[PDB]
Amino acid sequence: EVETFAFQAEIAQLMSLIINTFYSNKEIFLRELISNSSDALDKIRYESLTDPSKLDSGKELHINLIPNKQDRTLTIVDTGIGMTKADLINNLGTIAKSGTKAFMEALQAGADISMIGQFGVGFYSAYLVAEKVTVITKHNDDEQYAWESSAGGSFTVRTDTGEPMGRGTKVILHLKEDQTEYLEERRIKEIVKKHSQFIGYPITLFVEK
Ligand SMILES: Brc1cnc(-n2cccn2)nc1
Repeated sequence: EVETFAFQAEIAQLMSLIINTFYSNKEIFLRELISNSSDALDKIRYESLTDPSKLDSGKELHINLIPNKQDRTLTIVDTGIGMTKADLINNLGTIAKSGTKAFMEALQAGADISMIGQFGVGFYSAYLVAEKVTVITKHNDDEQYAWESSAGGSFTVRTDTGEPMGRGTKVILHLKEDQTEYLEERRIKEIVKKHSQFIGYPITLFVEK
């Protein structure tokens, strides 16, 4: 069963802006997504200090980077707190509404896209390089869900039936045909050693057969 939703008007506008604006420094998407995953890991770690049973769904706190040249996908896997169905449908869009509006005022005030994470909406920078984004997430207090959107004002949420994750978030970037450089090993190594050397968790780059 798949439910389709509409993006709240403001982030429907931000996403079209990101997709349609000619902007060459597209590599900052990896910094933001890794930065988001690091925030997700910080959250589950802080909760475990007052409740070690929260790590029963997995103790390893790390981030994995998985390119796939055949499928033309770059997957980012963290073992952070994960996300609930209310997070994917309402809660985050409500916290982001002010950041989206503020980010768009700043874009006219001279600021460029690279500062998107400063407004707490850096996840949508994925659409700089991805035509479709699929998110598999698992929170301690919810089932496993699958989130997907190809921009255009709508997204879908369904109960995932594939391989269980235990706990964490998996962001699958179905890359644009001209953005395949982000599937190359030395390119990903450069972005991580230029944008995210000071992340407090291991960042493993899965290299291909
Ligand atoms: Br899936 C998914 C959906 N929305 C978001 N955000 C909204 C504002 C900031 N992040 N993150 C992940």
